[PDB]
Amino acid sequence: GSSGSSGMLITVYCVRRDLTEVTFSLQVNPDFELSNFRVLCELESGVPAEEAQIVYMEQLLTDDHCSLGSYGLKDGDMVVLLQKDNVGLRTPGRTPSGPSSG
Repeated sequence: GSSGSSGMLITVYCVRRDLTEVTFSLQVNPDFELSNFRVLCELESGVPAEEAQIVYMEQLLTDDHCSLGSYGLKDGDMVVLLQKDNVGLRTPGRTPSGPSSG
């Protein structure tokens, strides 16, 4: 089919992952939103973009709106993936309203 033309290698390094730690590479563009890079790492590693972190330059990237090229990502760069906890596994919380009548 087709491949593309321009792109940059982005190495990801998972840590926590609930005891797993995985290391894989990805091929994206410099004009690719961070969120996009997450969905990818979320497709490879599996970590949820929501609970998917991206560390670069020693500083944690806290912007999904920002892009890769913007931050300063080039072909042959490496990043660390940190998995958070937001599965909220504490009883099935879900109930409608109803003050009157009890």
